[PDB]
Amino acid sequence: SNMLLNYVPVYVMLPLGVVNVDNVFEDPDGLKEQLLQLRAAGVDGVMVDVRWGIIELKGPKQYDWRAYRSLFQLVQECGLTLQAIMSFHQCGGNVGDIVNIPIPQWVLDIGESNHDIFYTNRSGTRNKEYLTVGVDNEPIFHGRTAIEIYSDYMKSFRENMSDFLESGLIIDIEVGLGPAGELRYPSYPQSQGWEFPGIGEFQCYDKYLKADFKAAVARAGHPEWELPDDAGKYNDVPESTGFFKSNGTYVTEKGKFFLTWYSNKLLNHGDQILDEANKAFLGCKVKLAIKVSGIHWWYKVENHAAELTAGYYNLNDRDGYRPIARMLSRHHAILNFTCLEMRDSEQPSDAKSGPQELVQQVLSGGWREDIRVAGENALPRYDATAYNQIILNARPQGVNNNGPPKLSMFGVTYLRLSDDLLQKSNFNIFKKFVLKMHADQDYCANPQKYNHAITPLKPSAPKIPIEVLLEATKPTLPFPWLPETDMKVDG
Repeated sequence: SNMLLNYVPVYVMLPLGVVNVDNVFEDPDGLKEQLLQLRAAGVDGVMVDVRWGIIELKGPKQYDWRAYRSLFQLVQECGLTLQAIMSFHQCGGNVGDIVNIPIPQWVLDIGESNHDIFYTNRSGTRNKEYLTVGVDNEPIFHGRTAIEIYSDYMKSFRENMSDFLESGLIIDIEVGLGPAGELRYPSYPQSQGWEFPGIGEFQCYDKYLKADFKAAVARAGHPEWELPDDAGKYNDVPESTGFFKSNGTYVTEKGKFFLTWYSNKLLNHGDQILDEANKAFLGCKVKLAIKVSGIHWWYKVENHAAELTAGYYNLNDRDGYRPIARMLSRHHAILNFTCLEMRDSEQPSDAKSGPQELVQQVLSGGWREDIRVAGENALPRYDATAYNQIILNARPQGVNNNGPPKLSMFGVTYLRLSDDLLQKSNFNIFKKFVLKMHADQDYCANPQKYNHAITPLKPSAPKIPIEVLLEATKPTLPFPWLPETDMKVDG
């Protein structure tokens, strides 16, 4: 019985490029300084993207883990733990982007001969940042399927990093399941002209997905059903489209079928890849996790358009997140969310943005399914208002004086370590943030003290059929949220 049980761990994301495109750890001295400053603040750990485009660049199964081993070594020396992301997606590539790392060139070479390995929009544009879920089990990559690539990659990682895993440095494995490493479709690509708060576009037009859907509708008794042709374009508003307008196609039988099939692909995609993750890190003292995208625009209108095109079939009469949480259950994985710092009043009224409500829904759905939920801030913020909102979401019902809190997130990762953050005035408030997150307790080196002891990863539990998974779509009332935290940074 002690306040320490209200302790929520805080991690800081490392900047991009720590390890460059040439697989070189370019600035150990500069990073060490920064890591030590993070120690002065009592930060628990850091998060780093382990880029597939950097590691398996040479060719199939030709991995080079040295640079990352050096990075891990430095982190361990500075006394911090680490969350490793298996990033099977592109980095940068947009005008102005400094850190640009596409997926392996040998995979792109295959893409030149088979354009359908990339997510595709209705106009036929190919998004080269990730491999379409449609080729998860297609053995077209020099004999391997997309999932086998991800599987061998994670297996190589565990073996070559066996020492860091056994010494307790690497404490979390976040499996990237799509663009930006999120489990979703690239519905709002900056490269194709999208601009907030556009509804975005469906990305199921590649030959593979377009064939599965057609077989699906045929089995449903409607062979003639086609992929959406009235959903408009990236920057449209819901009401201007035949698909999302009131009494539009989205509440139609065919529309509902399509949306169900569309969102279903994401559930199977994540479930199958997580199967490989459990096998790869079996026995290791590490937790598994995935990242869910926070599509807060249009959440306040009945059609939830942005979410739908992203692949989250979430409406006011259909929960599109609780099923994801349920799917994570058998893998004992953490649902890592975002938008933890946003307040509705900060978004433009024309965006119908409901980040606060989205967070409350996702988190409640996770706790309802009895899985752990973690999260990050969506955008760089250095003010007390952002921190207090994060702290609120961390322990939505406040702290329990002599016992664990009624509700609490498993941990939060702060967006990007940067010169701005380390700036004295900004770092001063950030430090108050860590203190409150830690419930006024000093940094605690042994997670066991606040009930975060990590045990050997167990095999994933029996597969759960899609019907049982979809039972979670039943709407539920969210847990009650406090209007403001009881533990705010005095600022």
